[PDB]
Amino acid sequence: MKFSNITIKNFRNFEKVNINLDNKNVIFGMNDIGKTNFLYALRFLLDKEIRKFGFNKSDYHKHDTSKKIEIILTLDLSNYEKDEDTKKLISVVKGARTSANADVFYIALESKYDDKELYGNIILKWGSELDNLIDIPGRGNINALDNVFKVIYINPLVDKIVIYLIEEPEISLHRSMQIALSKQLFEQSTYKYFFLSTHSPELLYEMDNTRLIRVHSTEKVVCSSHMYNVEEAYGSVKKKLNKALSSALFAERVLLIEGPSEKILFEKVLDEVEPEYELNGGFLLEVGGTYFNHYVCTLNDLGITHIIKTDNDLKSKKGKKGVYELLGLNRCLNLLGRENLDEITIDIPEDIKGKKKKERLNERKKEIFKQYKNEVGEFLGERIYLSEIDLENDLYSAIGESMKRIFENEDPVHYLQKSKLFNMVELVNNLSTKDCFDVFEHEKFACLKELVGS
Amino acid sequence: MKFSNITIKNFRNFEKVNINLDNKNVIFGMNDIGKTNFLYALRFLLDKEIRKFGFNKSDYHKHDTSKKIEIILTLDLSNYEKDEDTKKLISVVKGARTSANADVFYIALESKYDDKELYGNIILKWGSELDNLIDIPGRGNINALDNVFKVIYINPLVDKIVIYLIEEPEISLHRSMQIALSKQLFEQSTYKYFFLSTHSPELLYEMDNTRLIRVHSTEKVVCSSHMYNVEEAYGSVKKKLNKALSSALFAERVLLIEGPSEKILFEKVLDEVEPEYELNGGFLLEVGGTYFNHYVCTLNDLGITHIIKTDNDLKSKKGKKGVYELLGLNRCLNLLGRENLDEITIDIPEDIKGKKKKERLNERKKEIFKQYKNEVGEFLGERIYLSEIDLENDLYSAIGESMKRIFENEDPVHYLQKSKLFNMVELVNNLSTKDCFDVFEHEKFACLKELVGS
Amino acid sequence: MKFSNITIKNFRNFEKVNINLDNKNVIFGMNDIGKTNFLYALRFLLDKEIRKFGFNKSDYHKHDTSKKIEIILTLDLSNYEKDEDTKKLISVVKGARTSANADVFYIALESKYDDKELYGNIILKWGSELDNLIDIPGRGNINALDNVFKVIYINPLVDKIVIYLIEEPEISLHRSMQIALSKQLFEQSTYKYFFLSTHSPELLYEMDNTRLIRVHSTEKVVCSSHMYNVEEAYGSVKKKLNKALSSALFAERVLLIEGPSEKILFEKVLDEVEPEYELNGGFLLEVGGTYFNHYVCTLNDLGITHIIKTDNDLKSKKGKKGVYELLGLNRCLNLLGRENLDEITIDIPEDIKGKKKKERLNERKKEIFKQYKNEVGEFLGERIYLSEIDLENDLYSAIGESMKRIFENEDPVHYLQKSKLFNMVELVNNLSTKDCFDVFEHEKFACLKELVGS
Amino acid sequence: MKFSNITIKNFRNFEKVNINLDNKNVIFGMNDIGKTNFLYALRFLLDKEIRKFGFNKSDYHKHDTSKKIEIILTLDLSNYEKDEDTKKLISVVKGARTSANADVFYIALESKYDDKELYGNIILKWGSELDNLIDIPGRGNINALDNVFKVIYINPLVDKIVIYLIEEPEISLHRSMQIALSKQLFEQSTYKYFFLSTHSPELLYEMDNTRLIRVHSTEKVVCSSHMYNVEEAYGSVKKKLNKALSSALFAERVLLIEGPSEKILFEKVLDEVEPEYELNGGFLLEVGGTYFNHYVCTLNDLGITHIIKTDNDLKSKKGKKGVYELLGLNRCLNLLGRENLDEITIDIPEDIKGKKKKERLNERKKEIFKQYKNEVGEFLGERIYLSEIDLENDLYSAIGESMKRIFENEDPVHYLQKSKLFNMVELVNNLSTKDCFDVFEHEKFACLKELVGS
Repeated sequence: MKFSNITIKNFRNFEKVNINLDNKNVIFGMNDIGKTNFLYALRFLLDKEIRKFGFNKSDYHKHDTSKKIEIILTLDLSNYEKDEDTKKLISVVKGARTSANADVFYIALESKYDDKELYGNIILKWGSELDNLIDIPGRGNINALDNVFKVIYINPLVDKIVIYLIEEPEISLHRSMQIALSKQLFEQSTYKYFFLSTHSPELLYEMDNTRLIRVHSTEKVVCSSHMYNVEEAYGSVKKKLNKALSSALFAERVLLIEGPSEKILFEKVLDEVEPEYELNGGFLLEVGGTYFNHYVCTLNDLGITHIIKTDNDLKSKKGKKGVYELLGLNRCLNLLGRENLDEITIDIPEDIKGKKKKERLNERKKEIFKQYKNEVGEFLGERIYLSEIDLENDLYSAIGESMKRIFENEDPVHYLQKSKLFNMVELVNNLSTKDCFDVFEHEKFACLKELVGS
Repeated sequence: MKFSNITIKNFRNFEKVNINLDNKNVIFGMNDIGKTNFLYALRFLLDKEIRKFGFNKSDYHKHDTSKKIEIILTLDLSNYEKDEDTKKLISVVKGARTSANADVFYIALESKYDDKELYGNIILKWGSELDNLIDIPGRGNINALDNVFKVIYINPLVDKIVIYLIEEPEISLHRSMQIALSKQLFEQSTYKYFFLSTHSPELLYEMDNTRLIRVHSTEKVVCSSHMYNVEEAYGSVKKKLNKALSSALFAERVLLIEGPSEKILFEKVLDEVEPEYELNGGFLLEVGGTYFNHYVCTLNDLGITHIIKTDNDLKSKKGKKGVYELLGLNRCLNLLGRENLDEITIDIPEDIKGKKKKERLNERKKEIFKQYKNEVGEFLGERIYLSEIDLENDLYSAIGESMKRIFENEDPVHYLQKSKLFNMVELVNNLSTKDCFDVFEHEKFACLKELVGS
Repeated sequence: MKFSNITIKNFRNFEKVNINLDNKNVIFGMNDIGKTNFLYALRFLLDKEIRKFGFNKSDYHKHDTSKKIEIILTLDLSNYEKDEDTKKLISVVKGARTSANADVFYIALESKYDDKELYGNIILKWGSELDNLIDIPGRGNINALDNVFKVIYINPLVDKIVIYLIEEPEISLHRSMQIALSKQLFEQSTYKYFFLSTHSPELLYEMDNTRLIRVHSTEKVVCSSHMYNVEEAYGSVKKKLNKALSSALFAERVLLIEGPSEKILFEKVLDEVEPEYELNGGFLLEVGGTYFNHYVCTLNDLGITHIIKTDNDLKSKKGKKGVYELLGLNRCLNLLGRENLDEITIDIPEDIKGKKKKERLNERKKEIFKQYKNEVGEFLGERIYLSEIDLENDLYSAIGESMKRIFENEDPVHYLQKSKLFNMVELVNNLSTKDCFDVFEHEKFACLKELVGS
Repeated sequence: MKFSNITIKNFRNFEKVNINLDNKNVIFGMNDIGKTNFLYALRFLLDKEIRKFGFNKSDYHKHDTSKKIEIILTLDLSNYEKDEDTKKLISVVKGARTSANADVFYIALESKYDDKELYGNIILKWGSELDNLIDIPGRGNINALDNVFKVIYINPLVDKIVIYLIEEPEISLHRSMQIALSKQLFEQSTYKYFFLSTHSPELLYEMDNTRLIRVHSTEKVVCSSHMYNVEEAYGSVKKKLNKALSSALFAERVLLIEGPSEKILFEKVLDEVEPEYELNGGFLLEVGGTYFNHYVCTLNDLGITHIIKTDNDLKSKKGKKGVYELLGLNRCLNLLGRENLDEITIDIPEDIKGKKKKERLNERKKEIFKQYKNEVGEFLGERIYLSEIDLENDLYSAIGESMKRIFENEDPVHYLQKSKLFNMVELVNNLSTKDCFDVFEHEKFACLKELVGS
């Protein structure tokens, strides 16, 4: 009914590897040698045209031909009654099922080297316990395992359960057709069990209810796995979420921002300081009007460094007047595992408006920041950075001398707020190298120093 | 010194094709046969390891084995004294240069079929005029053309000028390394002459001073070419321009927007109306705070349908108070080839502020719109759409009944203005199929009827 | 210890074939396809690098994919205590040996088709009886049969018993190398079990103690076998016998003569009548001073037509004077399975000599011939022809009119008798087409009419 | 009209090789590398599909890439008016014929290395003199030479003049079909120009009017050639002449005998002395009733050692009585280039007959031998051996002690004469090793010590 785990011992570059699985699996990384071995590992266990030729000297670990090779596959058998496929793996097998309440099933493969003839044999056994495993009946060249499974292999560079193995279906396909392939794989019910390997981010636009395996750049002994499943909510904005995350899954360091105003400034600063930041990992990700939980959990389970920078903000509850909600603190606290805060009510006379209103709100926000220093201390530990009022004010504290030479006028922080995009473009046009060097080193913009590396 | 043109007559699927070129050339599209044929055609003229083997029956047009196969290459010879490479193509050639003031040079290739032996000979001829072409001297198996050029071929599926040919350098490369390859090709001087074929948009992140050739989906007889050159005024925003345009170059129809507020709404509307829009062409492009000339010229020269929807706007000139400029109207006139309009000065008493100020500005904008009916009528012809105030007011005229059931409050158009992102997310969460179909059919949103198709 | 028989049922072009064998076997004939299939038949039974791949549609009979394929090999197990290899085939097997006093052993191979998967399975079984055959134990990919035998394949165009299979070892070898190879195979003890296929007669110059298999030109249903073993009496003339018979084994019709005088005449007559007699089978073989048993038995066991023509002769027993022995008559009788006749004593006065003695001997020979008409008539039935005196007399009775025009003189038969080679050369020089046609039709030379054809 | 010679310089293993030729040529020997190179040498000069690819480092001599490669072919042009092929080679070429009375034509090929590009160019040049050679006109990829000749290559291991090149047509052919191929090659007029390479003696069963080329076992610098053309006076013994020389052409040491009586003795003697006499060359050849000139000239031109042993003999002239001729002495004098001797007349009374007649003739032969000692002295220099009476008498002088222990009786030399074959086969049976060692060393049998080697 469902795959559960796979254990590989002493096979090529695998020393002792334990990987969790599910019905739909997607593997990626920067190894390109372990990815092509993870599929031969599965083919030597469930395929016939490749098991006839036994192991050779190279197929072991680093040419130490005195150790065993074990491969074990674990399957969960719970729907004893309503499952259509559980009957087939309970009718062909009739003696390894000691009890009618086993709920687990195993398949194993062992190999021991024969020095005299330069040949390594393959022996297959299954059972329902780790201690009592019995051999597969079968006469001639056909085992009893081949009567249950059928394996199909797809590679463009050249009444049974069907298992698909696709390798790199993007060699000579246009960008449009990759989306069609993704839709077919992840939506229609033609495919149920498969494993997939890819280097392009256009195959993962409709990913849902699957498992993701990431391979680190180091020795193959490390592989990480996570279960991806979107919620019932966040269902009206699924396309944007997947389009944002599909490219960040291929990185090593990712920074989360709010809007396109910060993208221009950060791109200019990085270009002036060091231009080769996207070659050595690195990425900039836009979140928008959504909480950070979905990105953070997915990135943390796969060992991806994550950096978050945000600003304090206030919203007015609909209907009621004079009552405000703390959104910036709530979004940062919801990630550490805590509860929302009570609303704060503030009073402003009707006559006061404009900059007088803005300064009152800024003073209130500064007081709120003053009250919760201990929380900010714990926020900064887990790569969460919070500003006092906004980004523009922190910018004014680093390049303020050069701010009053382009806009002239007065109070340039107020001048930017009128139009965020055009005036930021004007500001970035008229900036020297010294200004970017000064921005890159100030404390309030420390987050960038963690994107480039230690 | 510089390539200028290439003419192909009766070679495979080419009937009569005339393509402009330059030193750096990039070819792309959806017709995969035509690109391979183009690069083979370029090899029967400058490489000896492929010209030994003459033409066969298939190498002609649709097996009409009675027509000539002619290929002519055109080169411009202007730097008669300063170029270090013109001397080489004036030293080896000594008779075709009738006058020391030619400024143009040709290379030609002709072939006629020999029925008796089933073979097609290849005859080579250069000259400096189209009427007087002489034969190339050479004894044995080596021509005089091979003493000037050397051709190098790269394909991962396997004292002289050097010409590089690259075919699909992304078959098994990670995402990071494609950027490094793009940098090396487009910045360093190791490569000076090359032709490239690609399907991935990450190779075109540093493109500058090149020619782009697009191949349509129809018969190969159609191919379009354009010269890409970024100005010195749009510097420091180059890295974002290229990342925006590199994906749009692979489409057949593109819509231009302003910010991320419109992306969410349009994605939801399209998802409810018809979910397969990015497969049959289709793309959404973000512009930001920049004029539309750079995108529009590039997209028009290559035969890509372009759609523009923008809103009216005003700005306050720095320093002077009470004077405003017409940015939205101006940005739609530079594209038609006209001059900027004169500033408009308006007066508002100091006491009046807030919503009363906003209604005064809206009345002024409506009055401005009331005087330029002919301009808007001419704008709409070239696929440019203008709204009276902004997108939200246009939205209120179609789904107004459902606006006052989520936010409640009053005058929800003002409510959205407080926070563009969060409130639009809340709006899109609470919407039904009927609401989206009502947006898709209204007149004031006619733009979406051209991105879907005809 | 010794192979005994092999039975093939429904394999390619074999319908029901039963072939006797021995330790050393040599296969030849005109049908190359059958000689190639006869070795795959053994490889599918004793080799594992070819048995992994099961049967296909073609490997059956004429695409009737509903019949069994049975292959049985029979081995004789008698040297229970003296043989050093009977132990290895009595220790590995421990349950199929029902009694310790059994002589024969069997190895069988069966296959039944599986229509659903398009694959035929191979099942192996031995036993010491034809009614009770058990399955061979083995786990994984290794049977118990592979622990006893090892098969080696040799083809220039590319503690266990060893079986060699040699195919066409004369592709690019010189003549002396062929003779050396023949010596190595048939003399030294390095090779003990092998099967050999050949098209050249130089490998068979010292064949001794072997089994010869001949393949007819018709359907494979016919194959003939004979055990070749030379006697100890014919040990001083072994080389000449083998060199004479090694070329005749590749024919379909063979004629036996006495010496080189009977070769020139027959070659001239055949050349004048029809010059294509060696393409369509045919051969002339010289015997000399031996008996005909050795050639006749070997040729008759392999289905080769044999023709014998001889002349009556008398020779004197050493020591005793006046006593003569019947040689030709006894040599013809020894082939039908009878006993030698008694000596005949004749008296001649000392004075009588010269031609008178010759005419007396001729009269005596004529009387001896007249005594045995029934014996001559029984000789003629089994392709044995006997002349009254000699070939010269029959040639005279055929062409005397032309014989008395070259030698002139008188009694030309005597003139031939003085010197045989030179006078026969002179005679054959001066002959016409009419004379040769006259020789070919006379009754006394009927033997030639049987060599050419029916 | 006729090929005449070929000169190869500095090509592979050829240093300076000069070979004569004709229309039909057959090449053989032991050096299997030179035989292939001799046929690639004729394809770089006349074949288009192999000359496109230039020389490499290996195609030179022992990797010394600073010397020229020249190939010249010589063709005789005499039938200026009657030949239907001389017109073609005088019409296509129209400027190299300085005079209409040249009678000789040349074709040449030169090549000089180009170190920079690692390539060797091929330049072609014909002419009717060795001093004035002009270049061959032609534009593109087709020369003027390709309009006259066409080349065909045959190898089973895979209005123009046609040249065939056959390589080893005996790989998988039956013995009967080789004769069929020989008849077509050497009789019918379909083939006129060809070269042939072979290892089997059955292809040369009808050779007439050809050239034979033999390659020695040493370095390729040695190659011998001869013209084979049978006379019209040997036309009735042709089918037998070529069935004995064909096998001898593959040897290095050949001995000539008269009949099978000597074969029986010599085979046993050699078997007892040393059995591996046929691996290291060596062969016995029967001549019969013909002169030795035809064999001796053919074997001498090809550098084959020849040994001749003959016995004295007398014959009676037809018609006349009492007059005798000296056949044996004349057959040895004819080969040294002399004239036949006069007849000798001897008288014998009618009464004397039988053994007395034989002893009178033996005394006469002994006197004749005594007369001509000087001639025998010169005969023995050129490997011609003569005996006084016969082989039997010389045998009696070496093993006489053992002669009178098998036949007993008396005068065993007379006893053998009555029936040579049946008594020699009995003598050979009853002979010990010491008896055979005593024939191999005696002076009268010095011929056997030169066959085995020095």
